[PDB]
Amino acid sequence: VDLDPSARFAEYAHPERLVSTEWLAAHLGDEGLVVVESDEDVLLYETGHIPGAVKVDWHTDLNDPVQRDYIDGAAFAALLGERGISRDTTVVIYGDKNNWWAAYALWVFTLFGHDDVRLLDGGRSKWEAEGRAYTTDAPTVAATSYPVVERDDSRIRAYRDDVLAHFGKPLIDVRSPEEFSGARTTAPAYPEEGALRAGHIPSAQNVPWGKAAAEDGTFRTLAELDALYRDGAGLKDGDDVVAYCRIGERSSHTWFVLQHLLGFENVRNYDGSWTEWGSAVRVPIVQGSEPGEAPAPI
Amino acid sequence: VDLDPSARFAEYAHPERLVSTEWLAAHLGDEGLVVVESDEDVLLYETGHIPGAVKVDWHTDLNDPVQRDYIDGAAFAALLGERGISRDTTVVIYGDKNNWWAAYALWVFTLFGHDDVRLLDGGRSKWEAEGRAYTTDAPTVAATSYPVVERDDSRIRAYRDDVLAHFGKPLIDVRSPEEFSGARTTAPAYPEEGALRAGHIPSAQNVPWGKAAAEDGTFRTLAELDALYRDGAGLKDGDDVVAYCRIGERSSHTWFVLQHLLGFENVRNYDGSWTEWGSAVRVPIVQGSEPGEAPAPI
Repeated sequence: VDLDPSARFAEYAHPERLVSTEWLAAHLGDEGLVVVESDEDVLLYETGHIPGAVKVDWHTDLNDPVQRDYIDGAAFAALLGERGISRDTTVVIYGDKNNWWAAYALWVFTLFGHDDVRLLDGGRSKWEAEGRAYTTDAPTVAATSYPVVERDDSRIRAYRDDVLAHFGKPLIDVRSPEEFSGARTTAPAYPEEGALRAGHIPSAQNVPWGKAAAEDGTFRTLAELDALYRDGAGLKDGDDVVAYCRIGERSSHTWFVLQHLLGFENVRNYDGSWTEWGSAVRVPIVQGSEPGEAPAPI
Repeated sequence: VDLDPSARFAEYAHPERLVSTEWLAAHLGDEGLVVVESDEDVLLYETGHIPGAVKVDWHTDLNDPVQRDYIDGAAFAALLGERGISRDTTVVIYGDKNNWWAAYALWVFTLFGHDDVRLLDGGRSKWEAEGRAYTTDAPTVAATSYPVVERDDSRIRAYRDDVLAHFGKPLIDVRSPEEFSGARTTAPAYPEEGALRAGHIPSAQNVPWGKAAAEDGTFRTLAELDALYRDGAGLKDGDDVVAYCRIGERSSHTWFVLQHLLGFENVRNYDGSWTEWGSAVRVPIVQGSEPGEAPAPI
């Protein structure tokens, strides 16, 4: 299944990671293509979704049911086969909130080493605004076989003890400035994603995740994104960059911007994020909207 | 300042760690004695407190104001000097909820290597029930000098990574059975001490902390405590025992039972507790009222 030649994506480091609404519309039904809805609000799928599209539910499908971790490769294989996805399938993911969760799903696929995963620029917003068709029909899929591969946390995921040893290397905190400063422990809309303590990781640069998206829901031009991350947050070629929100689901979008649109080679998602960090014992915290000086590597 | 010869304390491993209401009443005003109120409800002090008694407020006095850790030895020295406590002072601590917080304060003193700290058996309850006098007078204290010593976390405190390496060695979870089982993430009365996930550390034995206390607020007889911890939770001589609640403040009472009343030589408080554990990434959790099989040391 082919690539989108849109001049807009061509400036980006990995244009192959993006498809337009017009490309996907032209490609609906193609053999080798499966469309996945990945929404923060999992109930949107049933309101209307892109024809042939399947749903991944972050509450039930992507997380261990009891323990705080992503599923293993057996459960991932059963998830993807049930949805007619094979190892070689081109997967295009779109969803609500400007592909916030679409990016998170893309990130989980990458842990499992699925190569051809792509975001539908503008997600549900831009499909809806261009008046393209939804269906409420439960799509009908022939089950396939998907290989059982071991999950790879090496390249794109950061644990707590990795972030403690990271000081002197750049940190992006993608949370509202009020959470950044420690004025709130969490966003108003998410009381259940609070922590004991308030502030940010010392030396973290506040880049709320929404700034990487235009009003239409598409990713900003490379130049605008260069302004934000290179000039604004002080990232340069070779930097080992860790991004964090409250939960890893919410820091996946920025991960995707840094790794696939700006082409930073070493980009890790700290999924523990503030829900872990603000409840952990004897981990560095500062308050105020100043990044802060980093302490000694722990 | 002398020891309480009460026959009741004499069976305990460290009788010197306990004083009765009748002993303290006989000893009020003695040079070398300072009484400390340590309450979960810090406002009780102002309702009426033991004459000459000072207050330690766990919200403001014992914790770093921003970061999740206990104060350092400079702030501890200033706390104790301000209250007329010198290195050689006998400190007797009492408070509400059957000395729940009194034990927590005793635990913080021990981190700072203060030797003669003692609990008033029965705390505020038993002082009140025997109709002994309170005052609402802000007591008046000559400031003393207290040495600056480095805080010792080696002997009585456990961090997360210590508990991950602890499997195959005994764990006491002192939380309500409903939190133990994962039916609730927290106790009804403490919504702000929840976690993302619910259950207990696999192989942990549920011994709610209240069972070590009689209805009067005194510690149970050694035999009753032997029933609970030795027979019930399967502790034997030489065991490295870690106890945990939601926060370390609440697991200090049990620590004090295991270390000073039963005389277990190696007893650590995991202060991170469930607020840390139930929000940490990729740490073992089980549900149900069965302890569970331990996994491999992490």
